[PDB]
Amino acid sequence: GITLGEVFPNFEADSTIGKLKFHDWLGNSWGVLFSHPRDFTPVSTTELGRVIQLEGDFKKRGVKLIALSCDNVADHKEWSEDVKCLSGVKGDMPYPIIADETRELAVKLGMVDPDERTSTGMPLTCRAVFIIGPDKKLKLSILYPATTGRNFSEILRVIDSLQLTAQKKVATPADWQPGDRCMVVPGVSAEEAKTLFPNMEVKAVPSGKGYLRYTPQPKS
Amino acid sequence: GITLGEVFPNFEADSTIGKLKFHDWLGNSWGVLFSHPRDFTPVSTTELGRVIQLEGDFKKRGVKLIALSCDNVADHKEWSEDVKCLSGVKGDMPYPIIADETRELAVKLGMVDPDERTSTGMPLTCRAVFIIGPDKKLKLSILYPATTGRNFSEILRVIDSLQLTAQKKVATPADWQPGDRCMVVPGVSAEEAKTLFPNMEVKAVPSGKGYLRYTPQP
Repeated sequence: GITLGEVFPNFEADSTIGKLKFHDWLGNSWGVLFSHPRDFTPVSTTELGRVIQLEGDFKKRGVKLIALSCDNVADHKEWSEDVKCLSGVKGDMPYPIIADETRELAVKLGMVDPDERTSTGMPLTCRAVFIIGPDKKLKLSILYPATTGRNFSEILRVIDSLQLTAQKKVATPADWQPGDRCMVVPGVSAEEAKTLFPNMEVKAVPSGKGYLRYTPQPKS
Repeated sequence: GITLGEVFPNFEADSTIGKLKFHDWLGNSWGVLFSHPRDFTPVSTTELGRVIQLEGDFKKRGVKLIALSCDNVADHKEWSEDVKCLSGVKGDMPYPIIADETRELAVKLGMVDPDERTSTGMPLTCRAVFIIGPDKKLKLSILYPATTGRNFSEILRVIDSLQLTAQKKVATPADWQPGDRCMVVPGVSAEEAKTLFPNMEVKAVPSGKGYLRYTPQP
């Protein structure tokens, strides 16, 4: 498995765009690696089709996308035509799909599905998502099972939070949406906040402590 | 770390309700164990306050809630009054808070924060969520960092998916909400589907295969 802040493995894999080396492919960019259990299955088709629908939202944010299952590249290419169809978007696939036929990555990344195996007994991946920073470190992960399709709007929401809080001394509260007020992080002194967050609100709480500090979302 | 379908550790820990052994505390119930980096911090307050606001939503689904940080129980109790205040909901805390001061749970569960440490240099937890079935197995997890508050509506959404898909031969598509059409799992034969899913629709795809099969939610 991979924990937050670890350097993502600089793996070599085959894909729909040929062989790649992950750190080279990603470069100095934010990235999202996401897996699915099997090509030619229904939820998986809805998910990759949704990602096509959202490709511009990821592109606007400088976020490179890459898919993964344990199927082979020929199956990815054929199935990709079904994905395009369901997406309702015409044009070439906007992201590569990695072929993890040896299950090396499924195991390394702690992403084996609990229930779904091939008829021949081979493991398969779950519906994992890994958000990787330009420093190649894991910033956020989810592990959803085969039964449960993902919410890619939540993935966009957390990307917005991660990119903002990388740059500014804020953290995003429960259910934050871009443009909503943020919290000033505990490490910022009152003296520093005078300049940095001149409209900051310190909300009084029963403990009498001074940590509950809101500010408008900074420009970033 | 813990992978999906692993039996969750039957840990012994202190908490705001006293000593607990996790499997015994959970019993024959769905559960949601969720962590936060530190008591008396703002995002964390908003999150734990939001879970109080949602406690009725979790209860109606038969889901027990339990929180966790590496702080002590005295701090948990004191800070809980701030959480209650923020929540706008009067009354006793509706879930316990575990004290993981040894960091054994932080490390075992793969939930150490990448950035936040104590001033004394010690690890802290991130904003993890673990959804555990009645069989004590891990069904779904998320690992969010300290910087990024969670969406507990999404947690409710996936509970609904997990609970439905445990009982019926369906899987929930991208962005599914309760009431939306589901997908018939590949394993179900056309013949079985005549009975089980009489209003199933098969959508034609370029590959010509028959797997894109929708059904109203059972």
